[PDB]
Amino acid sequence: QDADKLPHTKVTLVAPPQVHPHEQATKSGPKVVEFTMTIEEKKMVIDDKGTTLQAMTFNGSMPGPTLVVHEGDYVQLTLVNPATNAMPHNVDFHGATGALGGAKLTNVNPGEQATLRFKADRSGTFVYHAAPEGMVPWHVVSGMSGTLMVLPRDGLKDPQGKPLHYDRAYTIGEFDLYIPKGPDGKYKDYATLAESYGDTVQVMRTLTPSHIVFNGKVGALTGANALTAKVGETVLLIHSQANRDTRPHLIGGHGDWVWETGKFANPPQRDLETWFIRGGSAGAALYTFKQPGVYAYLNHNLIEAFELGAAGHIKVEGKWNDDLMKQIKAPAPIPR
Amino acid sequence: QDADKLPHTKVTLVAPPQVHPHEQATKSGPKVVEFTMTIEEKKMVIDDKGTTLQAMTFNGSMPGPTLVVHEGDYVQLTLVNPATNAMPHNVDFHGATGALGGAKLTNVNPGEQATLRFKADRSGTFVYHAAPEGMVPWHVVSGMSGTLMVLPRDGLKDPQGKPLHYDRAYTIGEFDLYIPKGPDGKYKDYATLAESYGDTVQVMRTLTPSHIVFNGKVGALTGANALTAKVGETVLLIHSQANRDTRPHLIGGHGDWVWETGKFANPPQRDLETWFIRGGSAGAALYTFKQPGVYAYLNHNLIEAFELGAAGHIKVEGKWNDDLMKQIKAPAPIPR
Amino acid sequence: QDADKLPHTKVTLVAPPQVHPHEQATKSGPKVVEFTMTIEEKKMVIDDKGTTLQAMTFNGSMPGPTLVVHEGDYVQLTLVNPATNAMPHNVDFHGATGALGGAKLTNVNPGEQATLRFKADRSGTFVYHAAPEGMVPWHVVSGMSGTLMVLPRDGLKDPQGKPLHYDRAYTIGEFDLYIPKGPDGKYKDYATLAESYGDTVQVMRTLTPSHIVFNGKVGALTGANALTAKVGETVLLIHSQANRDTRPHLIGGHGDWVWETGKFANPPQRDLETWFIRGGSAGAALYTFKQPGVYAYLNHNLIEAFELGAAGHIKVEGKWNDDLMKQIKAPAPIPR
Ligand SMILES: [Zn+2]
Ligand SMILES: [Zn+2]
Ligand SMILES: [Zn+2]
Ligand SMILES: [Zn+2]
Ligand SMILES: [Zn+2]
Ligand SMILES: [Zn+2]
Ligand SMILES: [Zn+2]
Ligand SMILES: [Zn+2]
Ligand SMILES: [Zn+2]
Repeated sequence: QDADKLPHTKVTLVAPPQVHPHEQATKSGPKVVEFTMTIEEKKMVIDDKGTTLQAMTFNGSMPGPTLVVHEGDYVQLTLVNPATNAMPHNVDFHGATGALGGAKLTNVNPGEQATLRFKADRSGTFVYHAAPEGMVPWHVVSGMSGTLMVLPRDGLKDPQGKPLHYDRAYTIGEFDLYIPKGPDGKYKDYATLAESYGDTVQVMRTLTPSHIVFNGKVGALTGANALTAKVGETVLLIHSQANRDTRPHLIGGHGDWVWETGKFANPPQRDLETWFIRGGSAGAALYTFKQPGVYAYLNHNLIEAFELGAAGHIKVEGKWNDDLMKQIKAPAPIPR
Repeated sequence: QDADKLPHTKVTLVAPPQVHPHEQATKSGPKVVEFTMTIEEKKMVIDDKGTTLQAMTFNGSMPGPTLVVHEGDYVQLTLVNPATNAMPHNVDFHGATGALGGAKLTNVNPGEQATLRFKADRSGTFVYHAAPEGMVPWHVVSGMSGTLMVLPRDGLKDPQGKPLHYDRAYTIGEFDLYIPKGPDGKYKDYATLAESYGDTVQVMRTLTPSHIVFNGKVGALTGANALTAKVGETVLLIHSQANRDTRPHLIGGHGDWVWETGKFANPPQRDLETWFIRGGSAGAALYTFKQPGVYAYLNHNLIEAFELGAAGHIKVEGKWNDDLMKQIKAPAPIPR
Repeated sequence: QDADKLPHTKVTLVAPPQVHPHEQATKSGPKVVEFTMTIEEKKMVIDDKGTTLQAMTFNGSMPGPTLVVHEGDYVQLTLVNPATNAMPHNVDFHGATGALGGAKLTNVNPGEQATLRFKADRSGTFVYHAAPEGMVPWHVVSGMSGTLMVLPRDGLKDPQGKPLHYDRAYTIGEFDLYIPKGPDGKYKDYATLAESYGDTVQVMRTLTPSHIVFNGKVGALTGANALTAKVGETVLLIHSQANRDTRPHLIGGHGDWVWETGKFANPPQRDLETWFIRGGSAGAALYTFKQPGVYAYLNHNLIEAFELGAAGHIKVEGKWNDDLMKQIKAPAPIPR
């Protein structure tokens, strides 16, 4: 079909880690699916000792919201760069074909907006990210990425073609941050975004992040903001990393079905302990909970997880199953 | 089946790089398979210039021993933390479901033991490692990991379902070490384990290991301690890395059949030159030797292998095959 | 067949990024395919601010040329080390079986040559690299690697066994470089190759490259030296990394069919955004261009690409397709 002859629909985005309401399998034919995002540059507190980032975001969040369409839909995005921002921006969709992912067609200075349409002709989770000429890595590592999910029109399938469902989807964006320090050994705090640029590029070139965070801060997905589920529920965990490799793992769980390269026309792998998201990609895992409790979902470079920030929690309600795991003898003195 | 109604069997563990005797395909029904491991904290010499590590081990070795069961068995582990140790420990099995892999059910202070049972309901090689609250990466990088192998009850299979066998299994645990240096540029030697903690965490956060070793020391699997095989024999090479990515390679060989993500319900890949073990996982490769000689088995970041320690040897007996490789002209002067 | 009873053919190599003329599917039976390469040590300018590398090359280029054979052929290489070089060299073929990949049979001092034959019995892209005893990583990171491609005799196939073709092949070798700096913060320039050794090894052990380049220099595959193609053409992109992981990506394109582990008896994955080449391997991707313009082909650690050098261009001729991507509204003032 010709996109100019198709019906249009408008989607209201939601903030991560939620994903906007959508169908899995659908009876709908292809549509032009309209979205809007507004860029917001802002200073953000990223850890528990007051460190700040001169951040750059789509729609005020790290990651930007997840956009969901079905294969054969057209994505039509209006990208807005308000006059209160300092820098030019654009967007590169890995799900799109041509013009550097759309980056060449979406160059917006502060005070400007643009609208891009592209055919979502390949199923999968795909990164989108800013890519302004001459300062591409800086905008990405400062927060400008998220995920486009293009579902098969018949929903997700296992390697034999059997249907797979999820009850809840969550989106996790992992961000390798490069916060400079001064000669006093303290992280720098900058009054403006432009002031932070040359110091940050120097840290970037060391390839050693100061922090690695989920969803914008150490501990973002913990406490009141933990992910939630129940025994018997199947969750889809979408994981994006626009710049650097990561290795997701659910402590005390598994990836039941995982597309680590994130492309749903390929058969998934089952029973994974840890999977691998290549820098510059998004992947997806399904898991059905069988035990209650508080799980950790983390990057299994455990230094990156526990020392630098790349870890969250999932609080799961339900009945403990002693067939799967039982404490036979609690900790007690060693017999002599 | 209900584990409380099943027969029990006890396994005697052996030290790496060997793997305790086991069946591949079996006619046995499911069992409760009992194991015991005793934690040993100890100072270890890890290189040829006298550098020491304040190490932490399962059963006195790096890696801990490999535990082998079949899918549908229950693993029942007694974990002992003698009063001669300084730190609390526990164990997280990636092969297990619930309670942070069993970590929440196995918290043993010095002087204590505990017994955990879990269903091994997924086939594959899976990491196990210590994970005490608040100091998880330190115990892992100090030596506390090994592998659980859960074999399919019908043995290993290729992508078309044809049977695959091994004649010998070897287990290789690769350890990224973070040994601090003092202001004199020498590696530090500590009188106690606790003394080493804060200096080590600082090195860990740089994400740059001082050493990367197989099986506890530079050169551990060389000389008298080389792996061995013969032409015509098929070996299974189990490779674990609980914290950091690695890329195994057999110089002058291949991975005939490789499960790089380590999960036997997925079809393996064939003819690999180099495979990839995600940090936080164990994988497995089969190879049938066709040429005699001394092979190297290494991490193919060659700096990590040759400069930092991530390399071993395999000495293979048998008849040279000129059909596979022949020296046509030995080194000699260039003609003019 | 017995190689001594087969017909011989001689191939004239070409310089990267081209690949010598070859058939995909062939009616030919197996042959002994003869090649010659001459080692050249030379100082090379690797960036736009005059930094030099004391380099080591096969046939004067980084990477060495790509050698193409079909499965069941024998590769017969004459390796020449002229008396104008300073160091001993050899070659390790990951496509070969035995004698450390051929390294033990090809030890050539300056003034010597040797000839090696091996059976190419496994299909795929395979790294070859120098591996002289005691200085293996130094020769590799200084430039001594390239690719052997062993095509299936029936050409490339998709996961269902349907034929796949390419119209043009390009070879990209990615090199992590370790250029020392002096106490003045400037990169060192050395008068001889041997002078550079101890300083370079120290940088290598930090695991942080100073530069990461395609094909021997920052910008090597840009400007007049950009790759080229047309809409409707299918290209094969061969990517080698002998020492360190990389994550190839085509901006505004995809990997239509990708063998990321590089072994053609395994089914490829489709629709990839970014793929993963393990250090010590070569992989291959097919893409059919659908839009004209200048694409970037890069390592999607964007710091590694844009700050350190791991990026090239592909200039593609043809007709823009608004069905795939259209600018609906060009950048303009935000409405109030
Ligand atoms: Zn319309
Ligand atoms: Zn459900
Ligand atoms: Zn990108
Ligand atoms: Zn019992
Ligand atoms: Zn055998
Ligand atoms: Zn773990
Ligand atoms: Zn002949
Ligand atoms: Zn064509
Ligand atoms: Zn090699």
